[PDB]
Amino acid sequence: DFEIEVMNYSIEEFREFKTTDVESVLPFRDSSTPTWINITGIHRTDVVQRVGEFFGIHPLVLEDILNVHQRPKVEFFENYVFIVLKMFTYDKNLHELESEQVSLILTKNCVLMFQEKIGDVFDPVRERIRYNRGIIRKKRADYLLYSLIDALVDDYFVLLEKIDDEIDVLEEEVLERPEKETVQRTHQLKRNLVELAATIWPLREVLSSLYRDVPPLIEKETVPYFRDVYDHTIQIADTVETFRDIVSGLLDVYLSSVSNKTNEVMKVLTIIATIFMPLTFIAGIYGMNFGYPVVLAVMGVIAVIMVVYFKKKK
Amino acid sequence: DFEIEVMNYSIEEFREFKTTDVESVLPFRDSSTPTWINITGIHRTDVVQRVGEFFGIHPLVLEDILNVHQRPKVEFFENYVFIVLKMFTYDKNLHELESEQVSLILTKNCVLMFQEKIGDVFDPVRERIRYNRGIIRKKRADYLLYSLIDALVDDYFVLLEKIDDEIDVLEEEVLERPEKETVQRTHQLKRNLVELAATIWPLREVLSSLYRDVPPLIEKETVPYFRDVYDHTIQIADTVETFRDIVSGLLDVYLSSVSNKTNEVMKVLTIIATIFMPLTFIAGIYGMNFGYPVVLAVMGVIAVIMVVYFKKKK
Amino acid sequence: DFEIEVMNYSIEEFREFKTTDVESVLPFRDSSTPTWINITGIHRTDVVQRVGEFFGIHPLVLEDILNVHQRPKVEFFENYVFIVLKMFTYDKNLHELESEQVSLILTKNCVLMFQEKIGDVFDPVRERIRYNRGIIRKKRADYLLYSLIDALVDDYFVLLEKIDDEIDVLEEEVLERPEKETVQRTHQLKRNLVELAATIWPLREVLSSLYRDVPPLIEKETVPYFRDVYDHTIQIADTVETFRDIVSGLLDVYLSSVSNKTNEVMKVLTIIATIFMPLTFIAGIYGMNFGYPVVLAVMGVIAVIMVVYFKKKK
Amino acid sequence: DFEIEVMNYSIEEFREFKTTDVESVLPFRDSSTPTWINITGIHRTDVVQRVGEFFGIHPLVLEDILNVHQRPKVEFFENYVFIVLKMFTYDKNLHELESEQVSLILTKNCVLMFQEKIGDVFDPVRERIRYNRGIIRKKRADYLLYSLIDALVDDYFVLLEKIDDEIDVLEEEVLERPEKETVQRTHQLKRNLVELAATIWPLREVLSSLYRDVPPLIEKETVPYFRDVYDHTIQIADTVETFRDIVSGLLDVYLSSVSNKTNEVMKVLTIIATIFMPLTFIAGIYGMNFGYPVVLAVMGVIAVIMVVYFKKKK
Amino acid sequence: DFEIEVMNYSIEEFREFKTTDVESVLPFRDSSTPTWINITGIHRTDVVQRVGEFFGIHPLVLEDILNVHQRPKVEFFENYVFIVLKMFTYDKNLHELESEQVSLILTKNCVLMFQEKIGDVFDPVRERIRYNRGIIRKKRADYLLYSLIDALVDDYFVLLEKIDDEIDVLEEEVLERPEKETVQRTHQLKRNLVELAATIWPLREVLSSLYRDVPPLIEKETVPYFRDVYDHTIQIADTVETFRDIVSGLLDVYLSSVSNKTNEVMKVLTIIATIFMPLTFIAGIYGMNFGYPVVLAVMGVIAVIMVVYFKKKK
Ligand SMILES: [Mg+2]
Ligand SMILES: [Mg+2]
Ligand SMILES: [Mg+2]
Ligand SMILES: [Mg+2]
Ligand SMILES: [Mg+2]
Ligand SMILES: [Mg+2]
Ligand SMILES: [Mg+2]
Ligand SMILES: [Mg+2]
Ligand SMILES: [Mg+2]
Ligand SMILES: [Mg+2]
Ligand SMILES: [Mg+2]
Ligand SMILES: [Mg+2]
Ligand SMILES: [Mg+2]
Ligand SMILES: [Mg+2]
Repeated sequence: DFEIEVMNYSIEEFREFKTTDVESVLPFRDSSTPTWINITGIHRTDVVQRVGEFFGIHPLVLEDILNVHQRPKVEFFENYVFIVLKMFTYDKNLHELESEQVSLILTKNCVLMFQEKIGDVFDPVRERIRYNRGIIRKKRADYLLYSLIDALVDDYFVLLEKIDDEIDVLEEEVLERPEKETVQRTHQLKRNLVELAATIWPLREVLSSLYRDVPPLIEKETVPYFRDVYDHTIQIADTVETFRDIVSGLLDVYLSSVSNKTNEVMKVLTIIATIFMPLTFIAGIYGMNFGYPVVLAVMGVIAVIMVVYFKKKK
Repeated sequence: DFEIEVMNYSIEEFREFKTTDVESVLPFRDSSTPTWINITGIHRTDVVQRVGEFFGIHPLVLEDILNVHQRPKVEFFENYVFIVLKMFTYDKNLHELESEQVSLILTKNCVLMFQEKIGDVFDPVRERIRYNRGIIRKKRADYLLYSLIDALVDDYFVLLEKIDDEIDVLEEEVLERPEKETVQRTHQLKRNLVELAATIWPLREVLSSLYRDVPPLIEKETVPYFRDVYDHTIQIADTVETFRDIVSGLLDVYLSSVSNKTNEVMKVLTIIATIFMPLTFIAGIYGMNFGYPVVLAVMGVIAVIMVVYFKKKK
Repeated sequence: DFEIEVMNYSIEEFREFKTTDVESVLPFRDSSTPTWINITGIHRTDVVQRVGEFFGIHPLVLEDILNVHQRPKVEFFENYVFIVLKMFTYDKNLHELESEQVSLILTKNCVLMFQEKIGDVFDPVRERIRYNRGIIRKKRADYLLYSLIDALVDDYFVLLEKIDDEIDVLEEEVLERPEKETVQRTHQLKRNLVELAATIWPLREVLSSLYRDVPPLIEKETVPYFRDVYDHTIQIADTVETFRDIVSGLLDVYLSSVSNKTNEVMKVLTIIATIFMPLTFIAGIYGMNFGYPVVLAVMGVIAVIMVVYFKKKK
Repeated sequence: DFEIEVMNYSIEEFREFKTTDVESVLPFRDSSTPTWINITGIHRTDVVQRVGEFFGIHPLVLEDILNVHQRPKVEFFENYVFIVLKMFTYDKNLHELESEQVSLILTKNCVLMFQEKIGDVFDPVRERIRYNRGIIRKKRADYLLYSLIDALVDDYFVLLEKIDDEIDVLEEEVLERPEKETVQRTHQLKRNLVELAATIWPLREVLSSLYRDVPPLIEKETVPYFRDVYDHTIQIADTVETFRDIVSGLLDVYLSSVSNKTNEVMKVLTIIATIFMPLTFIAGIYGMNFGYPVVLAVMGVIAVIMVVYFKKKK
Repeated sequence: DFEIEVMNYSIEEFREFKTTDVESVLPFRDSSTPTWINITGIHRTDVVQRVGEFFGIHPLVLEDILNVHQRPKVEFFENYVFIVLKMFTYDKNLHELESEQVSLILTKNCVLMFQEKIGDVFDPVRERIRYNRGIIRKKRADYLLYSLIDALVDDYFVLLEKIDDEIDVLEEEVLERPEKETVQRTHQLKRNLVELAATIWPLREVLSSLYRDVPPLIEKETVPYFRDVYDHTIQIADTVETFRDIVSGLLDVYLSSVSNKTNEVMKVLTIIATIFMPLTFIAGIYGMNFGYPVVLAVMGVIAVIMVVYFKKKK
């Protein structure tokens, strides 16, 4: 896929368009009114290059934009702030989660964006812009980021939800469903949970590090805003920790459950054994080729003497 | 529910009413005598919105009062100090804990509050101002906050008291009651203890950060008072950690109990089968179609060669 | 119980008595020769109240002396240093430890103590004053504290010694005595260790904080003395963490020992069954109602094709 | 093996050769153009001895170059910098990893290297120089180090990829392949990870030390280059953790898949027993020597009373 | 035992002798040429007392050298530097490790030592002095210290080596030797590892603390030396952890290997049981007392309908 979307807006108005030409966005560098140049489809490296070059982005900072397998970070430069993030997509049921990586380059009045596939969680932001809702138009571009970012971080809540409600189910399946591939299901969660954890802890650190310093900040306007996002990014990485703490000691339940049922089966076998082994032994004697109720009575009394004795076991 | 209580008190005198009108409590802003404007029922967004606009509160902070799914935190501002706390209910028997979110805003001589349902642990703190008991009237309106806060933390101790006695019992249940749902009951405790853990450790931080700084403090009057509640907050978060440390290694005690019971049955089975196998074999042989006490003697001896050989196993 | 002992002493002299009157001790506030006012029995809150009120002790601080369920701490004030400490009693056999809380208040030339029950580990110290042994009399009253403390921390060694020698035994019980109430006897330990380890880790911190600061110290006379009690305090809390780590991987030994014994039983069943199923089957067909050493030969022969085959398994 | 290979180059041009002679490289100490003196074969302690003494290197450092069983480290000196590193080789299938130590000495315009065997992951670096690709020729000799180092670190990624893929398979081996030597295949991995873990966490520290300090650096040319390696270095020593954390809880699946299967076996064995045990006993009673379908029906009716009762277990 | 040894040496010469007299060593105090007054046999408390007093040592400091049950530490004083350490003796095979305590006091030109039994790991040090090997004579008496310590620390490598190889074996013993007291052999390993890990971590800090400060150091002569001991000291403390991480999750393996084998046994027992229970039932029916190849055919066919059905289990 490949599609470039821009949303230049001022305090008063805006336009939007989805051109697939490269050059038709460059002039916006000098635009003194907040623009949002979203470059969906990063597979075309020729485009990032040209843009990179124009805006005065470093060559390595570009490369990072291209290399998806990277830990989220926040780089501070002389001209532009560069952040990378990774939003997720849990395939509910098909227990497995997938990870697109989005890169953000803030410069003057331009929030430059780089997605690798169409679709995101930024719909809410563009439209609040679209039909002027909330305080987005009123404020500058450095805010705009701290809107996109708010948007991304929000998404993780959804997942958590999904996961809580996953846990809730995959808890029940140990307690009272000792079956086969519950086990495998469990281990798919921890896996999922670890994988996640080390993408929030570093993302947490981004909004952590984006808080301490900040050059184009508009101090008491954009800052105390994203404190309330940094705050989110905490809870996220707090919650996770909770999950990875309950999930951790779950398999153990399963085992207790199972090694407890094994007790039951074993027990019945033993009890059946213990009465008809001897009773079939007596009657074995009396197939020897070398009072009929006398033997049955004694048998039938022994088969009691047992079932009694088995009231310390039941 | 919705019921707005107010306790304006000076060094000599106080009143107390229950009006459901939003307006009839605003003029206490400039009342220079310690007020306590309790707002029960945070479902009514319109009333917080009004009182928040009037007291000068930030918009994002109000949002947080309304959003119950948030960690405990304390926010220091130019005019007011904002605090977010959680108080718990443990339903004994039905092993499960429930959580309501109290928020507090101290501004001049107004300890402004926000509960989401009727009923709370602040009964004694309002009663101690009622029949003038202790030093609550005598001291200012920022002290009032550190009377409520003490009440909320003092409740937590009750929860620990319920849980200790719980564990007490639910431990016996592993040692001397190896049954079925003991398993799940225990996992319900860890669950509950993690859930807790993540709600004191932050609350503990509240009273820890509420220590280091503080602008309306009255240094050596109210600060060395809550040092005593920040202390309480520690102990809590230490006790919780003791529990989650004893509860942790409990399933392994059950497992053991049961992977030992397995053995017993497993054992008895084998002695039975081990003896009445061959005896039911010898007495099998002698059902062939192709000294009676010779065979019985030789049977009745082997079954003793076995019993004695089985004094390495008993 | 109630019994207030005192021991004032100078470089030259001392007395000792066991009055049970409250005021007969108050005049020792201004005594410029080291005085040790022991208040055994904290149940008489009135007694505490008076003394406290007299010596100028803060109200909350008095509460702490009466409230036994607290983490050991060292409070620094303008006039007096206030410590809270706990000392234990391990009932050998009945595997269960008990806790009494000692509170200490150092002021000018008064070390003001608070025990709840008669009988302590302070018997050597008063004796060392009694029969002027060592450098006690010689030195001041702040040193006196660091002679009680030492004695408190030195008892803990006794405990560790007990528990070492308790572990040792309860370790053998796993390896070479895989029985029943080993399991519970073990959990009792981790229980007792956690309990403990959350009482030293804090007590450590007291001597750690009593090191970094200190107003009545006599720098190079008392400070480098209790370095070598803060030293001990580290060791104890180092030793405890040793125990809580060995013990930690203990139950897991048991399970393996049992899950291995099960194997033996399981295995012996199978050899038995695996021969005397078919030999009773053979001998089962030859009871059919529709060369005697020919069948005994082929029976006896398979009964070795078996035992031979079972020389991969033994 | 033994084969010393050098690469002196300037902004304009370069040469390469592979002399076995020790002396034909020493004159490059004063070659003002960047020289790369690769010494493959550190077994010849004489060759090392010589080149060391000439370059004014300390003795102890040399030893380290000859000692392979050492943690990677960086040692800063007045004249030169010294680094020790280790690269790895994973034998797929034969689950085991082998470790050659590489050591580096930067001085003026001399990157001095020490391989213990022929073959390395530096093929590209020499190649990029060879066909003047990228910015290698252009920049100084201190930059050259931070090209070797990169290629080495980059190697590690390949390992991680190998293992990820390994994990992915050996994970399926517990889920859906509960066999025998998966057990040992698992541990091995833990074994191999730790071994790794503890060679990255220090190698990570090297590039962490190499970043804070640095005397020959060319500040804003080389220093911000290797940050992006330092970076890598983080990611790796992060990812490792991921793995180590997943694998950790893996054997607990297997165990669970096992204790579950035994249960099936245990069950089958029980129900065959629980029905034919009695039926044969009846048909035992009627082999006594002291309406035919009467018995068969009562048998066959019983055999149904079982199978139905055993619809609670299937 | 008891045998005081001394080795005063200078840039040029030395003597050695093994007096049993306490005084014959005192005069060295003032010797301006490095002396090493090794006092083996600390059971004679009278000796230590005397010399302690003569050198000007503190009384508590002496006690420490007389109390062997103590953590390694580095006390810095006005005149002297005091250090305590421990050296070990792993009884190979008799899986258990023994711990003697060495005590060191550096003062001017007097490295004063305190062993409790004959034999140690300082042999190499004394002789490098004996037959002027290396830079031991050349340098001062401080340096002497950082030669002994080098020697002691160098012993730990032996231990590790002895343990690394112990693990290698006591690992196999799980995979491929599921016997009995292998179990206990691995708990003895953990046991031993923790015992160890609690005396390096502190021995590590001592060379950490000996690094940060140091008064008689000879800055760029003896300091940079022991940097390469502290170094060693870290690796030691590093590898130990590696071990106490492999050995940790080993018992697990053994569990999985035996809960696997319990599966086979269980299995076999089952198949044998699941054919000859009904076949012996058939032939049970035909021992009733109320086409010979007809029954044999139908029995035999079943006994293949089975064997085929059990191609899902093998
Ligand atoms: Mg990059
Ligand atoms: Mg939001
Ligand atoms: Mg939930
Ligand atoms: Mg918020
Ligand atoms: Mg209270
Ligand atoms: Mg088991
Ligand atoms: Mg208190
Ligand atoms: Mg002592
Ligand atoms: Mg000491
Ligand atoms: Mg376990
Ligand atoms: Mg070295
Ligand atoms: Mg690269
Ligand atoms: Mg018959
Ligand atoms: Mg050496």
